[PDB]
Amino acid sequence: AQQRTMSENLRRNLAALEAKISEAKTKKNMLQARAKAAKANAELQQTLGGLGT
Amino acid sequence: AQQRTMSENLRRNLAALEAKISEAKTKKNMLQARAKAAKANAELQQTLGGLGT
Repeated sequence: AQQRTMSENLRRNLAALEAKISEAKTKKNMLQARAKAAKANAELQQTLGGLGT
Repeated sequence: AQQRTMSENLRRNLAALEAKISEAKTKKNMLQARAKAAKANAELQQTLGGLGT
């Protein structure tokens, strides 16, 4: 019975791990694009502002 | 939806950048001619004035 219990616990932990995996999969595709959009906005602001030369 | 939003933002920033590009294009052609007209006026004044020799 306790063997079955440990098996159930490990199954649930596996499910949680896979859920976090899916989270990271969903975050990766768009965070990089947003990072690049931020750099483009920074370039635009640098070209617009008169800060420095 | 947020992906679309970022796309719209980047499009508008592109438009702004191109507008500033057109501004510089319009300024360049005539600022140099005015710079040379100023030098010619300076030469005329130097030949006219009795400052120095």
